[PDB]
Amino acid sequence: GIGPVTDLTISDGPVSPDGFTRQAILVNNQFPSPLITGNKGDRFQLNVIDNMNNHTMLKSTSIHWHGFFQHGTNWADGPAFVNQCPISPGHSFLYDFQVPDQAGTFWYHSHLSTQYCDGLRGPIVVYDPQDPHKDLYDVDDDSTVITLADWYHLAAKVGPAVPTADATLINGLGRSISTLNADLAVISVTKGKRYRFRLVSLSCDPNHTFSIDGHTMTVIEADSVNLKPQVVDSIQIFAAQRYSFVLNADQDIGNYWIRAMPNSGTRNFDGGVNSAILRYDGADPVEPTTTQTPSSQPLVESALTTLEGTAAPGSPTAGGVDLAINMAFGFAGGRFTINGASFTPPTVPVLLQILSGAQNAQDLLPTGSVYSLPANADIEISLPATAAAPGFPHPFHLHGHTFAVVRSAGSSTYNYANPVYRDVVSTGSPGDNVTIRFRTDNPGPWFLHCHIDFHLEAGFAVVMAEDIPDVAAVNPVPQAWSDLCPTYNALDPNDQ
Ligand SMILES: *[C@@H]1O[C@H](CO)[C@@H](O[C@@H]2O[C@H](CO)[C@@H](O)[C@H](O)[C@H]2NC(C)=O)[C@H](O)[C@H]1NC(C)=O
Ligand SMILES: *[C@@H]1O[C@H](CO)[C@@H](O[C@@H]2O[C@H](CO)[C@@H](O)[C@H](O)[C@H]2NC(C)=O)[C@H](O)[C@H]1NC(C)=O
Ligand SMILES: [Cu+2]
Ligand SMILES: [Cu+2]
Ligand SMILES: [Cu+2]
Ligand SMILES: [Cu+2]
Ligand SMILES: [Cu+2]
Ligand SMILES: [Cu+2]
Ligand SMILES: [Cu+2]
Ligand SMILES: [Cu+2]
Ligand SMILES: [Cu+2]
Ligand SMILES: [Cu+2]
Ligand SMILES: [Cu+2]
Ligand SMILES: [Cu+2]
Ligand SMILES: [Cu+2]
Ligand SMILES: [Cu+2]
Repeated sequence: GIGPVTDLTISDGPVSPDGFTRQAILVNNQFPSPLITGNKGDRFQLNVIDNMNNHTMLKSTSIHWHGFFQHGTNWADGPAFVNQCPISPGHSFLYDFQVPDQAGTFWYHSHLSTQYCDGLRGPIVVYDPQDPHKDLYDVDDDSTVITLADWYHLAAKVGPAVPTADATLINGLGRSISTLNADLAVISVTKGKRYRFRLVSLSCDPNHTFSIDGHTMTVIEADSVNLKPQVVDSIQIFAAQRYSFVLNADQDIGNYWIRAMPNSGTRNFDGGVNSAILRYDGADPVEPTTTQTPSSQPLVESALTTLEGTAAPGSPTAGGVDLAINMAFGFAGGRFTINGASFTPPTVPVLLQILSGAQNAQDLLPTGSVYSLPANADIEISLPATAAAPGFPHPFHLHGHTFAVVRSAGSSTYNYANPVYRDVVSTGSPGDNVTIRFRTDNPGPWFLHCHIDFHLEAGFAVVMAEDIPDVAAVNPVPQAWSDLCPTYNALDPNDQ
């Protein structure tokens, strides 16, 4: 794909991924946003050029490179009012970082308000030249990235505060109930070959239960973390998660429905909604007529494990860490709260507050939403599900880190010995107590938030201000970053 060194010019333009025309955000004149690729170890220099003129979809922008640790480049992480002020329309801003020791499937998306819902979001693959799973597949390239996305006929700031999707897009295409003739995505395979498919959820809200008629899927990666291979016949993937799965194109040459059932909006497949086409070379260019069978080996997160079976940080019992934090979810005044506070973006980005002299979490805004974390410590965070935070299951995402999911949704057990590690986790449903652990090896302020973008917008976030005293020294910032806030703050309000 493009990158690791590339311009990304952001503009507004008409699109019709489901047959319906609407204005959306393009990236290098493309919708959906294009795939960016590099290799493990690469330096990425992604020059984001903000050419948008549409105020309703936000003329300013900021982009987060989801899944990348950004060690020593916290200023490049993307979240507006946490790690930067937005880039202003008519300006450009260079994200320049490296990706030491990561490889897998990632994505990028606007991290200003609900802007990515308007279409600034695309996949990223960082290949590993020594990928330990290479021996399982023959093909892994542009054409094996499979994105899922929600799509709305009304823009993020035009529809309901928490909208319902008119379509599910698979690789940027799909049908709405009003567009049953729209083009479907087609994914081609050749009989006898093995494919590393990289399934990326670009969704702003719904999760999708993904399956392919007549085929199983061997999962080998979760959110950029190599797993032990696990055969499954369906994958519930939440907003912002990734999986690689190997598909062996070992069935009869034909067309087979690829299905992505969301948890809200239209949940059926009538007339080819929520669907795409797996077409073996030599198949007729027509719609599949395959029928779905019940999933009998769904992916189960607590059954996943890392390739090395790496233990969770800290000691194998509850609270065996340096610092344990429970995040009690709630809702009040139409905003989400975590431990009683709703995140509201501060005028001065949290990172800039720290570089300006804020010496502890008590000094940081917004008050009540910022947690201090000590350096080089084992952290445990528990995220108990509650109906008091409406719109569960909420997929929580921690910036700056991968974490061990010691307890998954739908499971009553704790696993300190060999739990899956990942960066987005469903916190599930009342009764669940999803719990995660990570080591504070990455000084900086890092967002922790529900990745349903309408819920983030409603305050469902906190900031982990990790090792505040070393932030400035570990994250020296470039001049162009220092100029972001003065430029943005000089703007007319409707350009912000
Ligand atoms: C900027 O983007 C917005 C949102 O995409 C466009 O909003 C449309 O406005 C018309 C008229 O008010 C409505 O009938 C549409 O439903 C809106 N579209 C969507 C997708 O919400 C707006 O038109 C764009 N501005 C320009 C100049 O094109
Ligand atoms: C989810 O798990 C967390 C962490 O184990 C629980 O919070 C702990 O509960 C015990 C018993 O009340 C206290 O002694 C601890 O001090 C709490 N730990 C922390 C870090 O605050 C939490 O109660 C569980 N919540 C639900 C709803 O099941
Ligand atoms: Cu204008
Ligand atoms: Cu993200
Ligand atoms: Cu992220
Ligand atoms: Cu370091
Ligand atoms: Cu400028
Ligand atoms: Cu907002
Ligand atoms: Cu067509
Ligand atoms: Cu330890
Ligand atoms: Cu310790
Ligand atoms: Cu949520
Ligand atoms: Cu880390
Ligand atoms: Cu680490
Ligand atoms: Cu985020
Ligand atoms: Cu203006």
